[PDB]
Amino acid sequence: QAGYDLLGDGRPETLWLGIGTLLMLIGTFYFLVRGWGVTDKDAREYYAVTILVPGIASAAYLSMFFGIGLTEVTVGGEMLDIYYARYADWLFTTPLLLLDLALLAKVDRVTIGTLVGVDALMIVTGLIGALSHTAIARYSWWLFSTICMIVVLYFLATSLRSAAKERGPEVASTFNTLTALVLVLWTAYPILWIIGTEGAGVVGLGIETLLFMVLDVTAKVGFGFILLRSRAILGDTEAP
Ligand SMILES: *C/C=C(C)/C=C/C=C(C)/C=C/C1=C(C)CCCC1(C)C
Ligand SMILES: CCCCCCCCCCCCCCCC
Ligand SMILES: CCCCCCCCCCCCCCCC
Ligand SMILES: CCCCCCCCC
Ligand SMILES: CCCCCCCCC
Ligand SMILES: CCCCCCCCC
Ligand SMILES: CCCCCCCCC
Ligand SMILES: [Ca+2]
Ligand SMILES: [Cl-]
Ligand SMILES: [Cl-]
Ligand SMILES: [Cl-]
Ligand code: NA
Repeated sequence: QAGYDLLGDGRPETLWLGIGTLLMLIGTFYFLVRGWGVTDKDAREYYAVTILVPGIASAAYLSMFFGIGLTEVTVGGEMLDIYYARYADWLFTTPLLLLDLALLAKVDRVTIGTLVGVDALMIVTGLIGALSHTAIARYSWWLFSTICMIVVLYFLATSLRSAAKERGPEVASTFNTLTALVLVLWTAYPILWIIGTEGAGVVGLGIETLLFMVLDVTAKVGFGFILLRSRAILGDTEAP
């Protein structure tokens, strides 16, 4: 695969996992240090949620770097690598990101339950797809997971956006900037999966790991940077 076998264990993709580790740790430490001077009760909740997003990803990237949680899946005459930590990362961090958006929009706990329940189903079915042993199952679960993603994004774009609007310009501008980011970045994930090693196999694991790493850093550290610099996080929140 495209990269460089840093640890001398036959995995050129560790180059990208190492860089990803470093960027996630630096982002975590930046937000943490910026958080220590924050007193407002709402801002503290946003910081707490948001620090954990690159924080948990840091742990997942480090695990992947060292080869912890790596195994192979047999698909006919081919053995696909799967890093379990990647899915565990997304299972925890995607609800956290949605929770940030739901706090901005100030929506009810039933709406949040729906959003995060569909998000969890998306990640689980993606994992089932990655572990499946025939191409028909892989594409099927991928499609299922993708329809779940559209439902999440549809809710962000319609119901949560409408709610944020009622909260005035500071909140609605921040909500709309972040939602613009999410709609684009999150859609990139199923596209990479299907053209990469898990699907059609056009790109190999090296390029795939690199691109997931860029997406992950943008979706976590980039998102965090946009949110935490906004005056909107000082406004009232109601936790679920
Ligand atoms: C911290 C990283 C973020 C924001 C991760 C997002 C991940 C996804 C939107 C993943 C989506 C997938 C599908 C919709 C289908 C194939 C399986 C996944 C999990 C790659
Ligand atoms: C012989 C060693 C080869 C090393 C190749 C280094 C190329 C530069 C890597 C930069 C990766 C993109 C970072 C993306 C930032 C989010
Ligand atoms: C205003 C000072 C900025 C310092 C931020 C430090 C964080 C370093 C992590 C780099 C990751 C870049 C992600 C951005 C992608 C759009
Ligand atoms: C042989 C050592 C190569 C190390 C690659 C680091 C790339 C810079 C981020
Ligand atoms: C003080 C909080 C550190 C950042 C969260 C790390 C999470 C460990 C898995
Ligand atoms: C949660 C990060 C994992 C660190 C374990 C390192 C062990 C080296 C083989
Ligand atoms: C596939 C993304 C769902 C959003 C559709 C509505 C467009 C509003 C920006
Ligand atoms: Ca406040
Ligand atoms: Cl403050
Ligand atoms: Cl306060
Ligand atoms: Cl490759
Ligand atoms: Na290596």
